[PDB]
Amino acid sequence: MEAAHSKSTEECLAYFGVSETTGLTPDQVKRHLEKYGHNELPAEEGKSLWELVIEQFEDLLVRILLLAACISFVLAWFEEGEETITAFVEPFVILLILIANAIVGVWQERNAENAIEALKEYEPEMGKVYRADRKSVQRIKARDIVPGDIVEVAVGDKVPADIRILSIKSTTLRVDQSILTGESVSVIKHTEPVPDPRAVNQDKKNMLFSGTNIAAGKALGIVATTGVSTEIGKIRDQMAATEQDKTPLQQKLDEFGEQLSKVISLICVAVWLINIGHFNDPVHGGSWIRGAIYYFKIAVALAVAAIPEGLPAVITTCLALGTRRMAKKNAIVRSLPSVETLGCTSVICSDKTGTLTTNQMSVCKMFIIDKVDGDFCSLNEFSITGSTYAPEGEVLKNDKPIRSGQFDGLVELATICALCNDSSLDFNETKGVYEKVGEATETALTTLVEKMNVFNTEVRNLSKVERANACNSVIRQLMKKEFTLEFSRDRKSMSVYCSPAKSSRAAVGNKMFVKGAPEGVIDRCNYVRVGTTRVPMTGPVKEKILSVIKEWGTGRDTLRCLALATRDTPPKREEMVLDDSSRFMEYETDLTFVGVVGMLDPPRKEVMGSIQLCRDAGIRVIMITGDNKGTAIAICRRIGIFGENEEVADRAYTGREFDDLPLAEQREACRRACCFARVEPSHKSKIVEYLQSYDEITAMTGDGVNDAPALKKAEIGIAMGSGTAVAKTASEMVLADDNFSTIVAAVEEGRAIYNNMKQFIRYLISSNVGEVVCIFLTAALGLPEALIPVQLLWVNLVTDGLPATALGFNPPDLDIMDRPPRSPKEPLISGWLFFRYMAIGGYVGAATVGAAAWWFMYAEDGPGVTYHQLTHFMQCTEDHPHFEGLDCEIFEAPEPMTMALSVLVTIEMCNALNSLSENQSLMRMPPWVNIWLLGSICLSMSLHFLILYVDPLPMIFKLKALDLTQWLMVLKISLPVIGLDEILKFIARNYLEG
Ligand SMILES: C/C=C(/C)C(=O)O[C@H]1C(C)=C2[C@H]([C@@H]1OC(=O)CCCCCCC)[C@@](C)(OC(C)=O)C[C@H](OC(=O)CCC)[C@@]1(O)[C@H]2OC(=O)[C@@]1(C)O
Ligand SMILES: Nc1ncnc2c1ncn2[C@@H]1O[C@H](COP(=O)(O)OP(=O)(O)CP(=O)(O)O)[C@@H](O)[C@H]1O
Ligand SMILES: [Mg+2]
Ligand SMILES: [Mg+2]
Ligand code: NA
Repeated sequence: MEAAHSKSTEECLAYFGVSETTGLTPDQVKRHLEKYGHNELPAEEGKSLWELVIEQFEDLLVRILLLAACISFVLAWFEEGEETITAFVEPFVILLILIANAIVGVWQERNAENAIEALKEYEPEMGKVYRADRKSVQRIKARDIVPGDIVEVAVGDKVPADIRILSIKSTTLRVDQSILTGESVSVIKHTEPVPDPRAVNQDKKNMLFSGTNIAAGKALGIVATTGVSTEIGKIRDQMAATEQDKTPLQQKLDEFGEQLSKVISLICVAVWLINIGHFNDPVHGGSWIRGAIYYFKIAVALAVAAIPEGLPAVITTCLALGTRRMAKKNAIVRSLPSVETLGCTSVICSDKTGTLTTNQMSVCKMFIIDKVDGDFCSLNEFSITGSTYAPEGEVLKNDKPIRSGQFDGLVELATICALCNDSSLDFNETKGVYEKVGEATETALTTLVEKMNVFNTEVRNLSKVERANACNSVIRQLMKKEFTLEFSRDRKSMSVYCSPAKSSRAAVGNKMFVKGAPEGVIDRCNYVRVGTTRVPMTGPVKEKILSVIKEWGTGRDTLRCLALATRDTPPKREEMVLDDSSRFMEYETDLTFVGVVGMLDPPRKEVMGSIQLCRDAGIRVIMITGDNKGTAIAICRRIGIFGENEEVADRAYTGREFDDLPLAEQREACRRACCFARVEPSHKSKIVEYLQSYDEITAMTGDGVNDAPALKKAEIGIAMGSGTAVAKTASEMVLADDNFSTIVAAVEEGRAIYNNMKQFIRYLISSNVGEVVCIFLTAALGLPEALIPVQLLWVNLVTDGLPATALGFNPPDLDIMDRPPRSPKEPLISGWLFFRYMAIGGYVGAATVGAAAWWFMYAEDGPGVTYHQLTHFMQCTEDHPHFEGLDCEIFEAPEPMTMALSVLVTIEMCNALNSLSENQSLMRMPPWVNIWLLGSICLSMSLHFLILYVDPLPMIFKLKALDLTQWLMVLKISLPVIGLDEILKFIARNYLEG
């Protein structure tokens, strides 16, 4: 029964055919259980370790790699010779990476919470109901409760389902609904029907929401909905339907996969089309089998050189490091892939209270009526000092300190602030600061009465824990608070019924002290107070009060204004029903206006600046606030969102105004608006949706489960540190300090991290290109394999891994925040850069093949057989080309390979330097610009020698030490790469910029 809040109490019982006294009969329970199912959200989809491991092999690249582990395996088997010490190494190395890859992948899934599963923290195990099969109450499992049965909840209980309250047994019922309505103050529940069938949860004052807590009292009610039909259930379904896309990088990396896999196959075909010359050879002769192994062998190499095996780990390493660095700035990122997307932030939708502002309320102006005499009218405007909650400050008129007591209006003004309040101050012996007890708004009032001290009550003698609520006490001792009519959004005011203290059996003197939003309260005033006297509210004077209020709330003061008033002749105690909030407004009629107080919720001292960085970064900032439209714009102009005098007609909307617009015009509004006030539950989510239709990477804030859907949907959901765990688990980032500026700071870090990743990413893929040139060259030509798998793998995981990781620390640019947000569709490599890496690759393809073929031609220590046509044969099934001399295994000489491997390695340490900057020569930006790079290149070489002299290794890698002569040829072929890049960089600077 979704609409239970709008139905009468008798209507719900009638609807479910149940009696309040007996409860449901076992037949009903059974029948209802089958119609509505159990009261619980569906279980998470169980993903098994097996399935969690099989997924690790879904990526195109880890599949190609696996395939190569097979070909390599098979070959390692059906191979000639007897060296099994290095034979099965190639396949086992590949497999190990595929294993560590799985282990890591699976490891992440074990420890990784999900928002949906976090909601279940709010469903209790048990609940208490009354069923026709037993007189007494019986506590059962929440899972077994059903729509229709009578339930009982008491203070401490966690509501097991969405319940329509039938009767409140205690005196009053208070509920902690924080997780659902964001209301941190417990709210009072009634049993009268709430008329609007379309009322939002906050106004359903006759409902208990599953997952909430009974703050105080005891009540009986009928279950309206259960499971996924509850408020928290509907939130669970919205989240499950929300699908977060893959980050721009992940997508680029995915497209790279398909293509790399598509190129690897075309290079194979090619190597085949270049060896078609074998179809013109006699069937007899030639060791075919020793030719098939050659193709496959290079195929494996083809793949191993094409796949940047170490990239994923570098990215991760760099991301962990940035993350730890962002934490230092209070920005807690939960998803490493989010650091990127965060830098792309196009829009930032932020809540005002506690994020843009401090939520440290302080009254700083107040006014009463000075006198009324016909058309003439004068008010008494005042000012207060002290922005804290501490009773340290003072009232001043025309800037001159006065004593409140000398004015009567202020005595009463102060009475109202003290009595019509549920808040109090408390001095922390520890922090030595006065804390607030209750709503920030009411505490500001409490703080005000202490400063005013209408009765001059000497308090300087009193301690600090006493100074706290001194003047208040004085006022409480004067009037007796008989009861209070809670605040409610419909009437936007609250009041307390009071009777004098020192008074015997009397039927006169009772008063009501009303406080609330000015327009509503002032409208219910038929009288204005002047000191101690009273006269009829006149059109004019009502304008005077209203204009000042408009000035304080709409003007630069951006003050939250409150009208204070009294009902001199309130109704008789017995003539009031303190059960139907709906009658509270009438009770607060025929009032007497006493004055206004305007408090300030100050903007964080860093937001103005952060708002400016956003404008500089081309990032739009949208404010979402509970304030009315006028004050919301005023605050927006104040913190810089809007210009002091710019037109914002169609750039700020209220929830109501927004709903009235047709879908088409709502979408349009969302591209222009920077201010949303009085926004509905479904709005944050709709705004995100509209923003995404314009392809903007959105950042949205929130803290309760009710914000969870929106947070999940926004590219970057931002949760408050002080918010719920659900909001946190549903978000990409958590603000440890709740501060808006912490967001902007995180965005810049996000831009700097990616610029670096772009460098080490292009660096790594750049080599993989060269490696694949060498393999294709050393094949289409038919030369001895220049480089082999086990070697390449070391270069891509260790040799090139270090420089890459160091690259992640390149200093960031200065105008990092003077540039607009990066387009997600922006490729990492294209245009001239593509050509640059095209050439560089062709170069590394030669520099390797050459240094290998060099040692087989013009090299001393090696077959100085120049032009000996290594091409001619690798069969030696003839030995004819070489008359005298029995030796055909020097083709496998490890000396040349070392030349290729040292060339690669050397060039990559060089290319790592060509990476410090995309287009700046090493002239303007020297290698020492990143000391971590240098130190990293020093470590990569010390590791190169490590595998050259430490016996166990040189064999495994098929390597041998080099001559100081040869090492020079390595340099004479590597070091030039830098000049090559410099020419290319140069060409891009002064011949393609503009
Ligand atoms: C990794 C190694 C190699 C050799 C590879 O196949 O890279 C290609 C490839 C798949 C792309 C290319 C390589 O393309 C070529 O070399 C063109 C064909 C001629 C090959 C002849 C070989 C003898 C990248 C690497 O290189 C250069 C130097 O042009 C740049 C870029 O890559 C990126 O932007 C990186 C994405 C994370 C991609 O065009 C990319 O495809 C895409 O979808 C992109 C957008 O991704
Ligand atoms: N305890 C209280 N007593 C009387 N009036 C109050 C009040 N708290 C707020 N008001 C008045 O009611 C109007 C606001 O309604 P509400 O209190 O729900 O909004 P808000 O400004 O507190 C944001 P949120 O609803 O998100 O907490 C305020 O602008 C103020 O004038
Ligand atoms: Mg409020
Ligand atoms: Mg919230
Ligand atoms: Na999200």
